[PDB]
Amino acid sequence: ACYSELSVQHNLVVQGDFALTQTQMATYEHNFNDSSCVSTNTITPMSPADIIVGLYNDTIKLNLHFEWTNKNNITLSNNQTSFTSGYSVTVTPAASNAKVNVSAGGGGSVMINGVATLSSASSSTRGSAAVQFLLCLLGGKSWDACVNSYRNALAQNAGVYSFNLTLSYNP
Ligand SMILES: [Mg+2]
Repeated sequence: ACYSELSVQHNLVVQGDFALTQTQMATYEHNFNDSSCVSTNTITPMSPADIIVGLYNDTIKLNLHFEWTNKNNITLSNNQTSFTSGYSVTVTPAASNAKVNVSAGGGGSVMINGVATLSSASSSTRGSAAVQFLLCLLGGKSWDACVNSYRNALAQNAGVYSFNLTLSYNP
């Protein structure tokens, strides 16, 4: 079993000429150490969802697409506590008509919690949390509201390891 709720924060700076290129990719890694992990544990990379980010009074809408660098489960041997994970994110323009999941208000930067999450929990805990999360998004709720419930469900009796992303775009 593992039990800790761990997170890392990364920054994504959108290029000043994104209006031309209209695509950008970033890649992040992080080594987590959960000192509570005992026995053998399987850490599952949770399938991510695209995020629609709204900037400057939601006049600039961006689509963030996330892909795990290693899509395989992480296997921790007996009392092994540390593991490396990461993901790549691709930034593209969202349709003019897209619903914003995360809004910067009047500014050009947003903090996005839980863009990518791994869990040590069972398939039952993971699937319930993941499904409620996606239904929450489909029901039109904000990313932060949904992700907080999602991380909270995963963190109850298991380890949850989250990537947070700050996105900024200042052309
Ligand atoms: Mg730590």
